Parts: sequence; structure tokens; C-alpha cells
Amino acid sequence: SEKQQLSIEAARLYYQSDYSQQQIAEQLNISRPTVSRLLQYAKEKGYVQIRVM
Amino acid sequence: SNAASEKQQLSIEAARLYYQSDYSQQQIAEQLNISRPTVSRLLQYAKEKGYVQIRVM
DNA sequence: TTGAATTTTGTTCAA
DNA sequence: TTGAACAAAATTCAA
Repeated sequence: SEKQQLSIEAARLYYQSDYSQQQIAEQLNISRPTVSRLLQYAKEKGYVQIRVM
Repeated sequence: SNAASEKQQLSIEAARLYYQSDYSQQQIAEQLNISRPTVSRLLQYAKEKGYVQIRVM
């Protein structure tokens, strides 16, 4: 749940505020590989939803 | 729009393969017989037009 | 988790 | 507008 709020924070920064993973790494004081892994986790828990026509 | 309709269709097919089928941009290029850079551009075109929609929470 | 290695993506250039 | 080439962004691996 600490993990959860963080994946959400990473996701908003990435998809709503157009940040790169590195920008998000610095802004949250964590590694780029951790950003990658959270971004996958956000999509897994459906915090990030992708729908196609 | 008939050249546009071609682009829309090609765009939507690229997006499905990418986001539903988990294909690499390279794989999509093979299947649709187009350059990988063209795929990169089509995927962006699909997001711009709302063919793909990404929502957080 | 992260530092290193590897693979995938986006962009510039010339056409 | 498209594909070639390459720098760099993202992902995977090993620890």
C-alpha cells in the first residue's frame, strides 16, 4: 500500500505530466529500473488502464 | 477520406498488436510490411486521435 | 533494491 | 512521407 501509492504517483507523472522515467527517478529519489517495475505494477493492478479501438 | 481511412485502419491495427498482443514494434513492422519507424509514428498517431486511450485511476 | 548489460524506441537525415 | 542509422530511453539480469 506504500508501494501502491508510489506506483500511482509514478503513473500520473508519466502519463498525465509527460515525465520521463529518469525525471521521475530523480523526483522520487529512486532508481530508473525501480520506476520501470512500478510502471509495470500500476498496469498489472489496473491503476493504469489501456483500451484500443 | 480514403487515404486517411487507410491510415486510421493501419494505425488501429498497429495499436491492437502493440497494446493487446504485446508485440515489439519490429514484429508489427514485419506483419504489416512497413518500416519500424513508421510503426513508431503510427502508434503516436493512434494516441493523438484517441484510437488508444490511457487513463490513470 | 540497483549497477551493468542488453534490447527496444524515437528522432534526424536525406530522399 | 518513408526507411536508414544511431543516440538514448526502457527493460532485463545478476547480485
